[PDB]
Amino acid sequence: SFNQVVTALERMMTSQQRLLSDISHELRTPLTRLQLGTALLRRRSGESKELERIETEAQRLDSMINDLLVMSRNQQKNALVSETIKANQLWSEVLDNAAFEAEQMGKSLTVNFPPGPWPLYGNPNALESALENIVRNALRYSHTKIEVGFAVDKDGITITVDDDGPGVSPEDREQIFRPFYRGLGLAIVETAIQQHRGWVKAEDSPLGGLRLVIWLPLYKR
Amino acid sequence: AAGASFNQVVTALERMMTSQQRLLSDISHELRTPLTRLQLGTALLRRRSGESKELERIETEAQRLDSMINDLLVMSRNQQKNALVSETIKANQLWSEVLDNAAFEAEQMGKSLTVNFPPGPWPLYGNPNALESALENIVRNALRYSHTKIEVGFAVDKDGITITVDDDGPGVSPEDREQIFRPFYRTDTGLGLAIVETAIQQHRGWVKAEDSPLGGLRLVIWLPLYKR
Ligand SMILES: Nc1ncnc2c1ncn2[C@@H]1O[C@H](COP(=O)(O)OP(=O)(O)O)[C@@H](O)[C@H]1O
Repeated sequence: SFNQVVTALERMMTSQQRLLSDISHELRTPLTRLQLGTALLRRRSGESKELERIETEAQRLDSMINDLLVMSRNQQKNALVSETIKANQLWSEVLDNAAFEAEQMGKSLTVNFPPGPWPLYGNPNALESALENIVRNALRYSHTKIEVGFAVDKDGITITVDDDGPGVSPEDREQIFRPFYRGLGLAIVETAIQQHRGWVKAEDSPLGGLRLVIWLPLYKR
Repeated sequence: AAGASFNQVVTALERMMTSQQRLLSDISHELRTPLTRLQLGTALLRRRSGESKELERIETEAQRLDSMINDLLVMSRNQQKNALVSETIKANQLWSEVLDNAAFEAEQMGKSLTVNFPPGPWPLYGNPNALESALENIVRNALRYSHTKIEVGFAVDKDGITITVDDDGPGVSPEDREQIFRPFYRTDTGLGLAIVETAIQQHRGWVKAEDSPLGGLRLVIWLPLYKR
């Protein structure tokens, strides 16, 4: 029955993925026809700003569908692949690359309260890229400075990212999380952190901009 | 700790599923952004250059996609809530309520549902919510398209249960029989048989559409029995 349960859980998941790859094939059915259509028009007639725009909007859609497949598969990679990991070990490189990128922009990143050997359970690549996006995003709004701080209590780690940028109005605070924001978006992070039983909140930064608060629970055996 | 390690994995996959629920509804919301840009692009090209077989085709493929995005946005809301648990279950317990609500809905429409061959205490292993909503959609369908009557029949052998749903409605042409199972497919949301086909194939069973002796469409669900 251990095998029976394993085989059952595999089929729950493979069927979810089948349904998704079948929706994407059905969305691509007219999309490929559209792309074949522009291709024939491009050869028959000339190239134009309009035809260029139609062709790039077609790619933009196919890319989104392609992200939907991958990001779905990755959420499975994330639930099945997980381990006990220390706060300082996990995000040290993240903060080091980020410190260098600020130095290049002429800006200054400061880790006032550094992470310690604090137990976390979960996908390391997921949590690595979670803070990485918040930190890349804080390098955008910020005029000159960014500040990262780590806190720990009996319940969990609290990561706080602050910028001296323009920030966000009280109304827009709750509505700062949706994808394809033009890192990628900020809803990837919300999903990623809620996947690890944590939460994310946006606030007024004492620096003048926006304060991003990531909370994750500590790992207890 | 033998089952404590299972709960933890189940809870993880539960959170994994609800995160894939969100991701889908968010992609679908974002898909109308480039589509409108594409439609304003063809519109300007129609104005600049002339009208052509190509431009006509691109414009109709854009509509076809828009429709799908709408269907995807509706079947983003009302997601398949609280699934993922497989268990041993008896056929009669499983679909009793399904057939009872369905018998009442027919009575309201002035139509008549008949369970000629009822389900028995037959062993099944799998997600109950998945199998309940599988037949539920097939009967939802058969209630809508039928003119006056619907017939449900259960059969069992050493290999498995065979559920047959028949309606006196218009039915489907020989060509569209397999096509009605595809996502967004409609003969004229189209995600009904898409979901049923997945739910059955998941339980290593099968679904087929045929000519009904009642005059409409015959839907055949075959599931295997659970052996201890
Ligand atoms: N009982 C039926 N009789 C005739 N046509 C049917 C029947 N059931 C389904 N169809 C056709 O197959 C299509 C696909 O079915 P389905 O996936 O369940 O979509 P929907 O959610 O609109 O019912 C329907 O839109 C309809 O054209």
